[PDB]
Amino acid sequence: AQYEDGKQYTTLEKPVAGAPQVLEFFSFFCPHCYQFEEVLHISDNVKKKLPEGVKMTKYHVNFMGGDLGKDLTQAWAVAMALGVEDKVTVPLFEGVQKTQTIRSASDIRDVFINAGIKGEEYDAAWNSFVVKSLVAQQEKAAADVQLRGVPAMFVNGKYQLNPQGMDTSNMDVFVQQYADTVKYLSEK
Repeated sequence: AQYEDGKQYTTLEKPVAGAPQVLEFFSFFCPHCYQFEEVLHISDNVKKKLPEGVKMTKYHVNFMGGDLGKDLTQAWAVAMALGVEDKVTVPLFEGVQKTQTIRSASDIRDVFINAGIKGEEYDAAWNSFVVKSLVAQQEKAAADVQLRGVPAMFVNGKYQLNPQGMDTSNMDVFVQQYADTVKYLSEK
């Protein structure tokens, strides 16, 4: 066929029940994740092609960057709780990978302050049980699918995107193939 298990996607031999429809995993330490977000704009182009009624979820992972990696998962939980993903994603990637000015939890915090979230509000969120369970969710979703690498995308808790099986000569064409595959899997 045109879409083949083992070529643009793989099937999970152990499917995850009740999983989010479209589930993306990343790390602010992850070089391809930086590309996916800032250069390719994957999450965005996927969204623009998903059918109506399909929600998109994106989670941070702990297994890169040791202690700071975990802080970043907690900070991403804060971002999700406050609804400010679209304001901190770029400065966090650049702070970790471009300028390398993020070296501690306090530097992560500075990014939110500079994006205009109030200190009082950030610290309250950071320390909240709602953020605690949002961290738990991120961890559980990664745990449910054996996650050892990022970027990664899962559809319907049963299919996993396989970008290695796609032409990268042209970045625009790569992205559309990626997005179209997600749509196909979505409709499966």
